[PDB]
Amino acid sequence: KLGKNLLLTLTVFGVILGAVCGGLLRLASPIHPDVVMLIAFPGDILMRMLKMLILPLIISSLITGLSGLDAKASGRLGTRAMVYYMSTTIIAAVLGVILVLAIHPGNVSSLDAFLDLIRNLFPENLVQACFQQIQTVTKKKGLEFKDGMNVLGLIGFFIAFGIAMGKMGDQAKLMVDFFNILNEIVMKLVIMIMWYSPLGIACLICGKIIAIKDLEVVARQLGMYMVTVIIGLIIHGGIFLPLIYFVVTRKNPFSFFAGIFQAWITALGTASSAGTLPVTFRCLEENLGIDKRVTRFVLPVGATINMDGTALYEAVAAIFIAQMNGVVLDGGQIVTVSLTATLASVGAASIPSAGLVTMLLILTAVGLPTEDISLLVAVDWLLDRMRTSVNVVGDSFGAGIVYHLSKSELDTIDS
Amino acid sequence: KLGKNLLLTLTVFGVILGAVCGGLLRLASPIHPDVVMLIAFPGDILMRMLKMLILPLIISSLITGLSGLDAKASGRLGTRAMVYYMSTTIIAAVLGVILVLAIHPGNVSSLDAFLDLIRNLFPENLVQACFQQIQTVTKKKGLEFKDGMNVLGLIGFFIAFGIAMGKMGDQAKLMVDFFNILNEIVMKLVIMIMWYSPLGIACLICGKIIAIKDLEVVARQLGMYMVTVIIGLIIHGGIFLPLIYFVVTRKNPFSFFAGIFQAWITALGTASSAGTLPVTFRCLEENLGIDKRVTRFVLPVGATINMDGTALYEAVAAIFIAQMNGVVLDGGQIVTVSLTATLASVGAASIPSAGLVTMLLILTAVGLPTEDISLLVAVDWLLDRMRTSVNVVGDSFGAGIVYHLSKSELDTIDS
Amino acid sequence: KLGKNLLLTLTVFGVILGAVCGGLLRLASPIHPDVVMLIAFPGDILMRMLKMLILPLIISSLITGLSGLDAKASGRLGTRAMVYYMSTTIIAAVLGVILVLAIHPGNVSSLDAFLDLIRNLFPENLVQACFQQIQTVTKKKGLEFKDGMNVLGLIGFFIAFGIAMGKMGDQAKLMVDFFNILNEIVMKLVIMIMWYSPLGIACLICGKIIAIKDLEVVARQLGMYMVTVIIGLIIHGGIFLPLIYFVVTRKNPFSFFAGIFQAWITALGTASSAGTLPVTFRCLEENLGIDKRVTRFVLPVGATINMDGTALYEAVAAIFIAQMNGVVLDGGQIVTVSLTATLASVGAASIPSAGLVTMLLILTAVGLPTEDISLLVAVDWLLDRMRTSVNVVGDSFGAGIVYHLSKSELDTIDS
Ligand SMILES: CCCCCCCCCCCCCCCCCC(=O)OC[C@H](COP(=O)(O)O)OC(=O)CCCCCCCCCCCCCCCCC
Ligand SMILES: CCCCCCCCCCCCCCCCCC(=O)OC[C@H](COP(=O)(O)O)OC(=O)CCCCCCCCCCCCCCCCC
Ligand SMILES: CCCCCCCCCCCCCCCCCC(=O)OC[C@H](COP(=O)(O)O)OC(=O)CCCCCCCCCCCCCCCCC
Ligand SMILES: COc1ccc2[nH]c(=O)c([C@H](c3nnnn3CCc3ccccc3)N3CCN(C4CCCCC4)CC3)cc2c1
Ligand SMILES: COc1ccc2[nH]c(=O)c([C@H](c3nnnn3CCc3ccccc3)N3CCN(C4CCCCC4)CC3)cc2c1
Ligand SMILES: COc1ccc2[nH]c(=O)c([C@H](c3nnnn3CCc3ccccc3)N3CCN(C4CCCCC4)CC3)cc2c1
Ligand SMILES: CC(C)CCC[C@@H](C)[C@H]1CC[C@H]2[C@@H]3CC=C4C[C@@H](O)CC[C@]4(C)[C@H]3CC[C@]12C
Ligand SMILES: CC(C)CCC[C@@H](C)[C@H]1CC[C@H]2[C@@H]3CC=C4C[C@@H](O)CC[C@]4(C)[C@H]3CC[C@]12C
Ligand SMILES: CC(C)CCC[C@@H](C)[C@H]1CC[C@H]2[C@@H]3CC=C4C[C@@H](O)CC[C@]4(C)[C@H]3CC[C@]12C
Repeated sequence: KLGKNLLLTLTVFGVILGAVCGGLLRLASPIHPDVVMLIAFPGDILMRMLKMLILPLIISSLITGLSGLDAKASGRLGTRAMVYYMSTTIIAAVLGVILVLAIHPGNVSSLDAFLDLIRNLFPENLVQACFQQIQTVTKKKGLEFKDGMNVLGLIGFFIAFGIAMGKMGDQAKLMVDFFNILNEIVMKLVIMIMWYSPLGIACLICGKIIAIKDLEVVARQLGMYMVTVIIGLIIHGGIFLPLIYFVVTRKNPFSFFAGIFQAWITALGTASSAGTLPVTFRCLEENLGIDKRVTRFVLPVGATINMDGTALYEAVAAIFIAQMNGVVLDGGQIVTVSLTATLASVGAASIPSAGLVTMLLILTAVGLPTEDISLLVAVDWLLDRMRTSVNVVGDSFGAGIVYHLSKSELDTIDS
Repeated sequence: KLGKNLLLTLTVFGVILGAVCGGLLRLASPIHPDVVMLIAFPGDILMRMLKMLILPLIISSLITGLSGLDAKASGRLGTRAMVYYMSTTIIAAVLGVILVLAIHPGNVSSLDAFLDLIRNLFPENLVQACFQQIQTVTKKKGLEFKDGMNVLGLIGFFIAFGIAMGKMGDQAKLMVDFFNILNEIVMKLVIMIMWYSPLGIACLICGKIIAIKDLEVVARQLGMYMVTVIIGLIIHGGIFLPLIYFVVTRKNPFSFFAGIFQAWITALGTASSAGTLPVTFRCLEENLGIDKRVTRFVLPVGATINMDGTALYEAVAAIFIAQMNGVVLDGGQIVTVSLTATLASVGAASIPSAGLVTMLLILTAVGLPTEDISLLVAVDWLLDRMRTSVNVVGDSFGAGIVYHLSKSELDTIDS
Repeated sequence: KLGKNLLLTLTVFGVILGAVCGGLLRLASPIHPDVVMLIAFPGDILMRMLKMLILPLIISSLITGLSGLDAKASGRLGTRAMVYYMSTTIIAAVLGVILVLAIHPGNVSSLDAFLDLIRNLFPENLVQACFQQIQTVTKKKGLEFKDGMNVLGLIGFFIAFGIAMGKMGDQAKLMVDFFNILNEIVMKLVIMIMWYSPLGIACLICGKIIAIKDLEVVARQLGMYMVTVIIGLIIHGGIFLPLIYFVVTRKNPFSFFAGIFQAWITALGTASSAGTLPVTFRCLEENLGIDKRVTRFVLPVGATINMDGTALYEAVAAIFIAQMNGVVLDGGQIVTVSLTATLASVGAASIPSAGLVTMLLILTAVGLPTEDISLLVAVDWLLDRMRTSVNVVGDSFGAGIVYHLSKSELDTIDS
């Protein structure tokens, strides 16, 4: 383990170097602010270089993922799996938003805000939604343009685009190959910047540690943040999933919880939703007698497009950062956070600590200071390893639920 | 006819429901204006959702239509048909603009305005012409940017694009198939919104009926509007087409008018330029002895890209709406209306009442309030059925004129 | 030569007509300024019509040129030729900028300007870099948006795009053919406007001659400009290339200079880097005994993507025009001029006087008045014919240098 996972070693060296350089330069002096910005400048280069690559990334991944990979699944298993997967993620995101508003760390009318949301959902002109959002000002009222991206309009129009390409069928094969080429090129350009990343994260940690003005209250609210995400994760993966199992299936949930309770240990141990599939296959198809005809369809897709924990942690860590810089949020933006939590949970998957890459979608959707993500990155070496456990549990309970809903269908397709 | 044409029944129910809800709520009270906007809100959603789909619609239809469908017609019949078709539409649009300025319902220098037009025709930067127009302000003068789309610059550049793709030939077959795929996808997404449409048109009729402040003067100017479009249609389809026949052909026009005078009845009866082709083929190739070698080329394309009536009605109903809200127009915009009347007549064709879809190109070109189109939609159940008659007559007279211009060419290609 | 090169004859007639019309109308009267703008208006139409075609031209030429034409050259000859070609052009551009700042014709902090440059190099949102640049204003400081294109961000991102398409290999053949089609279409649309060009250049010469307010001081600084570019060309093609030859090769440079000294005469005579290849092949492969295995790779590509003279003349004629209208330039823009001199030298090649087409990239990168290029176009009939000589010499010295660096490689690939 000395030379393997070279990027992990480099990020550890970067965080350690940035922490000790902060510990030197904070005890150095009251610093001139422009040399502080000059020191934090590689972090700003990393943030601007990564926000460069969410416009072709959304556009390419939405049309590669939707049309071309929904192509003729099982007629009932596909829609049941998709209903469960877009149900539990939305429920987890609403639970995360409710918890981070209730605990409250980090210490126009509402009807016009929700009309503002519905107006921003359907964009007027397309190129005037790649960089400008419509908002409502006072005097009567009028509607003008604030800066910042409009993520909801693009995701709405391109979801309608991908679905309308799926129903054309075999005629459109000069387009899905084009967008697969575009997605592969954009992903290689993301790999380049993620190889550059640790020198950016070191300077950003230094820039957020030197100019922080207090070394205690930030640690207090960070501990409060970790308390919030732990309590949200345990209330979801303890109450909300076995209740959904018990309402529909009318079976005892702990008897299902036994085999996943032995798989859950290595799920915590390896922190990957992709690493635990050879374990959970031997767990699920043997310890509970689940049919082979449904697990090969509902588990490997469930390890990718269904991660409740990376919705909970993401939608809590957005409104934490909003409640650090004083920017209170209204109902025209809480729905944006709770929807792009769903639309940013399904993207970045199958890897340890992928919540610190797909956060940059939400941190530009709601219109927030993007350059404060480093106060997350020091406290995620303990947080991801239990988040992946709920990512595993949310796939296993769906593998139970779809199988109990379609046992009759499997038996009538037998004979 | 009870269940057939389901969208027509739903639009009738929507207009009737919106009219009776206006007749209730106007006699209800002086209404608070924000609940009036809340009631009219689905109409605003329909308008913004339809202005979402004119940027890929123009871009896709211009390059699907030009390069790929001009591919090797007859060498003389094609250019003669195109000269006649882009002649009579421009003449009809100028006649409509002149009539609606003369009757005048709805009760910077000019040289700098025309320089402003020529500057907006050739756009400086392409992405700064999808959402911003260049205008000239006072103090010396200077040139700055007003908001609103620039339709003329995009239509100019993409017409040059489609023509420059037509002259490349067989090399570019990885592009025209791409844009055919894009056009089919955008047309299916238009079909979705036109299925949503009647619930939008009902709420927009309610929002324009409640806040109208007078129930008599608007009906007076609407009757004046119907008078203007009827007088323009009769002066065009009575004088201007037989004069063009009589100058070139030196033949009596009523003898040509006999067979189209019996086809004209079912042309008024069915209100479609596509429904009258099996009638007008039996009329034209038999009652006048027109050659089969030219009618199969000049009639079915003439039923699509040559509709003088949907230029006249369109270019009158734009400057009516401009003269309702007081916005007087100058020569930097009258040319925009009279040119996009031509470039919006050739697009939306072969259907009853297609002038209430392609109006939204002109209503965003000239920079007008788009949300007042519903005062057209109550008075078009009587206006379209005679407009399609002139659409038929404008194809039949061209079928006569091109045949008389190329009778010698047909006889010398015989032997 | 009476009817051949018809565009050259038309440009000569246009320049002569514009000069004599200036010589009449300057001795006519103090002119009203708006009819002066009306006379100069076709030149403004030509400038806006040509700035229309640098956004698809950069995007198409960068991905046609990079991926698809670097495909498996020689493993060492390719990188040695590319190192020499991107070395001498950058050295020539820095020498040109230094000379035009030193002679000085035409009579925020710097650290924040260079941070502004690094911020504009990596663009935040892509569509907000096709028309808007980020700049830093005072009060603390803040960062806002000035108008004007951002050329460096697009060239950076699309260079990374073309390189990341080159490493994918055979999978992406539905993209490079698409962008070859786009490049051919955009080049035909450039051919159309270059056929329109002389009527534009005549009116622009009239508009810059009538409103010039002095007939002597402009000629004095134009003579100073010609002095600057001649002195820069002679110091480069006399000192800097034989020094680079003599440091590495340790051979006498005049013995190499003999055969190119007889080729140099017809290089001055025909003013084309494409016309002198049959001469320089017989010169180089015979008079110096250079191997056939390297000249067929390093000469015909060197006649296209390596022109030091069209970097020197270009990067001097940009900062001349900046120093005519008083607009002094700082270090946030001098790097932009000296980099887009390199990235605009490699594009427009193999033709007499191609520096008056690719100038319009730099004249919109630095944010300058584009409509003053005509004071170049009267004094380039004497300047291009010696510029092409240095274009030839810069290829011949590289053909010597790469051959001496790889003589051992050629001998070990022999046996
Ligand atoms: C640094 C920047 C980071 C930004 C992160 C962006 C990541 C992507 C965010 C966008 C999310 C969507 C991308 C596409 C899905 C992931 C890509 C993928 O590989 O999928 C694998 C997966 C196929 O798996 P594979 O075969 O293993 O590739 O794709 C799917 O089958 C599911 C795709 C779902 C698409 C998202 C749906 C969200 C909206 C839910 C509503 C659905 C329509 C409702 C209609 C109205 C009611 C009738
Ligand atoms: C809700 C939004 C509604 C917006 C409505 C937009 C509808 C399209 C508006 C844009 C109009 C152009 C679209 C393309 C034509 C219609 C599409 C089509 O199906 O065509 C069928 C037709 C082929 O018929 P088919 O074979 O039955 O499909 O296409 C044509 O052959 C004619 C295309 C004409 C294109 C418009 C020309 C207008 C400019 C006239 C000047 C011509 C060049 C002059 C050069 C300078 C002088 C030398
Ligand atoms: C009116 C508007 C005028 C505007 C003028 C724009 C003209 C193009 C300007 C953009 C210049 C780039 C265009 C592409 C090259 C010319 C096109 C062409 O035909 O090439 C022929 C040539 C192939 O020749 P052929 O086979 O005869 O076509 O292409 C090449 O092989 C060289 C292409 C070089 C591309 C430019 C490189 C400049 C950046 C240098 C850094 C390189 C990466 C460093 C990586 C970091 C360090 C590891
Ligand atoms: C769909 O949109 C998104 C959004 C955010 C994203 N974040 C990411 O990390 C990645 C990821 C990556 N990117 N950078 N490094 N890795 C891995 C580390 C590594 C790279 C090279 C050598 C050794 C280790 N790739 C690169 C390669 N992976 C491999 C997949 C199996 C397990 C790890 C290796 C996956 C995909 C994709 C991604 C896609
Ligand atoms: C080129 O750019 C444009 C601009 C404006 C446009 N307006 C439109 O109406 C349409 C039209 C449509 N769209 N929505 N409904 N229809 C028909 C009603 C219907 C639909 C489904 C079931 C029963 C009835 N389509 C849909 C299908 N048509 C069919 C064509 C033969 C006659 C009617 C049916 C034509 C094309 C295209 C169009 C294209
Ligand atoms: C890569 O980006 C760029 C940037 C700036 C550019 N400037 C240009 O001049 C051209 C050039 C052109 N364009 N217009 N005229 N020519 C030639 C004059 C001519 C045309 C027709 C008949 C007789 C003479 N073409 C057109 C055709 N050439 C031919 C090539 C061999 C020598 C001359 C003829 C070259 C390419 C391309 C170009 C590409
Ligand atoms: C928010 C910005 C700074 C991105 C976060 C930067 C760092 C911390 C992120 C970006 C990409 C991530 C890496 C992506 C891939 C792997 C391979 C896996 O086997 C171990 C984790 C590891 C090594 C991740 C560790 C954390 C990581 C290096
Ligand atoms: C003004 C805006 C809202 C667009 C107009 C909305 C409604 C009235 C328009 C849009 C599309 C139109 C329909 C398009 C297609 C058909 C099929 C035809 O056989 C009967 C008419 C009918 C059913 C049209 C009726 C009017 C229509 C429904
Ligand atoms: C600043 C704008 C107007 C560009 C300059 C306009 C004129 C002077 C430019 C544009 C294109 C140029 C031409 C491009 C091609 C050729 C063919 C070559 O065998 C002789 C030179 C000649 C004829 C060039 C002469 C100068 C030229 C005509």
